[PDB]
Amino acid sequence: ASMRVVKELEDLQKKPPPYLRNLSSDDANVLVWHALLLPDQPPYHLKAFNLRISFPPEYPFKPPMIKFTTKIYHPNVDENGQICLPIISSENWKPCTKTCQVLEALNVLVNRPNIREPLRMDLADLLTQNPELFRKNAEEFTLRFGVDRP
Repeated sequence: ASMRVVKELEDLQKKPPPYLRNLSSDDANVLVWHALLLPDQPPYHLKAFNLRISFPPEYPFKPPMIKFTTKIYHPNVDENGQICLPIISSENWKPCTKTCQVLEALNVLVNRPNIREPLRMDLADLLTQNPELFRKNAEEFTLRFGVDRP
């Protein structure tokens, strides 16, 4: 798995997408990566958010795991930074899927909230019922906990 992952990481580090910065593996574990996500959706565009990508031994035959380590106020990220990213679902996971697609899809998850299957139902309700109050809450939380935007 390490060999495939290093090839993937190497390609991503040389051709990074604009919304991913500082892509790097863990000191001695090439199966854990760290990166900053730079979302464009207001008010998330003000900061960046660190994520941890963990690759299983069986990769690419089992999906990677992704969580945020930076606190984020979002209906589709829980308070421990877990997400339900459809593309890496054990159900949807296909061994042809590359991590560049997975990160692109994560970028989508953050930029386009899905109020239909949220991890934080009260935030989804708020986002729908009073989007301005949601934006105020999210902005405050973003400015408080977000990582400085590269």
